[PDB]
Amino acid sequence: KVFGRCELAAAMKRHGLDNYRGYSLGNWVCAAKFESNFNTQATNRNTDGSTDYGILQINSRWWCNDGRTPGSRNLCNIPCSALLSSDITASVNCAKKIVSDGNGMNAWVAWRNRCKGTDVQAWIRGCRL
Ligand SMILES: [Cl-]
Ligand SMILES: [Cl-]
Ligand code: NA
Repeated sequence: KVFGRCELAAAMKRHGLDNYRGYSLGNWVCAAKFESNFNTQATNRNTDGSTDYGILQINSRWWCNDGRTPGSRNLCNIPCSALLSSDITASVNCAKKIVSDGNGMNAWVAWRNRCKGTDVQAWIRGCRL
């Protein structure tokens, strides 16, 4: 599913991401925009053989099992395919674990390089929330 901007903001808010660990909703929308272009089905393979999955590009070395990342962990206890669903629940629940792991949203490279320090409230402007 490719979400619209305000549709994704509303879904993220319903699932408790607004101000989660102190990160306002626009941070999460901005991260999704630049990680996946709001597409739940996005995948990207990394040099180390891991793959990033879904709207928040969650990585198989640590967070989910894809059967093809040797020596990896599955700290979200899910198959990586669950992160591609039109229902964002599994991605949000896993992202809550990631953002709690010590480095905050810096775990998402696109957030660090393209959202951090910018006017992220712009990403929720005009939305009925
Ligand atoms: Cl957009
Ligand atoms: Cl933080
Ligand atoms: Na894994």
